[PDB]
Amino acid sequence: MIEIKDKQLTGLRFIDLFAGLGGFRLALESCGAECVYSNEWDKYAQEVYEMNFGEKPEGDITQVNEKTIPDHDILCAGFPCQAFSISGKQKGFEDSRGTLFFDIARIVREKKPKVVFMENVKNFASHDNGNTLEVVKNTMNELDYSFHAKVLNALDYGIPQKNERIYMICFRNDLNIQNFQFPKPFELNTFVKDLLLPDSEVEHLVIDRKDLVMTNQEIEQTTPKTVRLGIVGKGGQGERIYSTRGIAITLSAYGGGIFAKTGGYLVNGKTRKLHPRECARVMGYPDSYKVHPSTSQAYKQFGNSVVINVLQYIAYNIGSSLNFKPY
DNA sequence: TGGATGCGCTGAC
DNA sequence: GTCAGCGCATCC
Ligand SMILES: Nc1ncnc2c1ncn2[C@@H]1O[C@H](CSCC[C@H](N)C(=O)O)[C@@H](O)[C@H]1O
Repeated sequence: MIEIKDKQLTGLRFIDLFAGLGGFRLALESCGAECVYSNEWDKYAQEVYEMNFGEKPEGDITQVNEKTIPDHDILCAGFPCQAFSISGKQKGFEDSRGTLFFDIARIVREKKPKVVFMENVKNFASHDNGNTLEVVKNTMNELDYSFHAKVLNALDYGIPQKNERIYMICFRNDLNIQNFQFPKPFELNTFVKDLLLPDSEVEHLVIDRKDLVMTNQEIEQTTPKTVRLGIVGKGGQGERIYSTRGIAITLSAYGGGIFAKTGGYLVNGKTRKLHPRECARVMGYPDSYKVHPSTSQAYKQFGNSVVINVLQYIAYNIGSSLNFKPY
């Protein structure tokens, strides 16, 4: 994550829904905002969240009386994506995990914050012939909010990640916000190789599969894209090896394959998956952030997470717009 | 809502 | 045809 000198969100309160690791919290706090509520029902996510912020998030949002939620200015919510991801079955709202957005609407309808900042996977934008995004848009409009949605690729904002997500920023209409803009892309100067840990700390992640098939030659020049170098097994998810001279493939929460949830990389002649600390780094997390003691849970958590830097630029722009109040 | 890995199918070229 | 995906069902 980057340092923010002009703290555009100073004096603003926000809630961290579907908190997870608290990526939205790191991003908004870096801009000066104060978190006044967090909700996360996963046992392990609650532990790491508490480990880093000192508080246990409240559980299952579907059972929380929205009236009990503290007053806040900005509602943050990177809601469940298994039901909308290109990698899943796409049952969308038909999925028991795909109706959480309506819980968000319920809370918005009651607390009416100034801003609603949501995040979901790229496919959410086109799922069900665009009907899914349209439903969210109309719901927010009904609630008297403007709706700004755009897919941003993390590689355009200083993080070597193919992470592509749809970001939705909603402003309560009475605020008459007309200058909100998504961050403009800038040149990537950091690549996977730059965030890797020393070899001595990741020897245990090195795997030598005799069914490894190098398909492409290693590149010597860094490039802002994923560069596949080979595969193991049939080359399915978690069975693809990439160049550290390129960018990291999207992390996943329930991913499989021998290089589960991170993908495989060619590092000094060896092939290995990423270390939880490396996952944290490719997601924009500071080294000061404490990962969960279970590597399996840590991989899952970062796989579900957001790229901090991207949320930082968005948060900064949200604040920039809320502060432009000329006479 | 354990940890691990082989897998298969969709979306966007 | 190419390839990537906050995933899935199953095994212990
Ligand atoms: N009904 C529910 N109540 C509370 N949390 C829920 C929930 N259903 C799913 N979640 C949590 O929603 C999260 C969605 S992933 C969001 C991760 C978050 N942005 C962070 O930066 O990491 C998951 O951690 C999941 O455990």
